Amino acid sequence: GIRLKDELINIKQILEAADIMFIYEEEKWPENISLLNENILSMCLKEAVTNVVKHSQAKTCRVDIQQLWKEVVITVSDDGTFKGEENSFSKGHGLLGMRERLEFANGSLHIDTENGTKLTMAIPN
Ligand SMILES: Nc1ncnc2c1ncn2[C@@H]1O[C@H](COP(=O)(O)OP(=O)(O)OP(=O)(O)O)[C@@H](O)[C@H]1O
Ligand SMILES: [Mg+2]
Repeated sequence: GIRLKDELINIKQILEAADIMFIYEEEKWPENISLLNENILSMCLKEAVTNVVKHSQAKTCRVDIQQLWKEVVITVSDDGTFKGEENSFSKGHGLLGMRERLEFANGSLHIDTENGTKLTMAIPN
């Protein structure tokens, strides 16, 4: 029930309070996304950033939110170190939670944990 523009403000506050530099510049903002898919993305954006704050030990977090072809794509990257096991998608927790909720919406969640942690989340639009 959170607009994505409002969630952006929440994550700026959370990252600043955690002494993590937030890097965001508006580019290709979605011109129309369903209120459902927008709200799913707000929830996933919040969780991606909760994870940065709780686990990463990052000094920087970069967020991109772009309409690309038939998807809205959100990427959240940080320059800390990934703390999870080889398979970090477990029942009852946010990575698998976000992936399952996105996939139900015919979207996707990918993760790269080489240079810190980067989450790419996409949903139809
Ligand atoms: N940005 C990150 N940086 C470092 N480690 C991370 C990051 N995101 C996730 N992890 C690791 O992946 C694990 C699983 O993440 P997940 O969000 O599924 O669970 P959680 O945050 O521990 O619990 P919950 O999401 O239920 O509050 C984390 O416990 C942590 O070890
Ligand atoms: Mg989590």
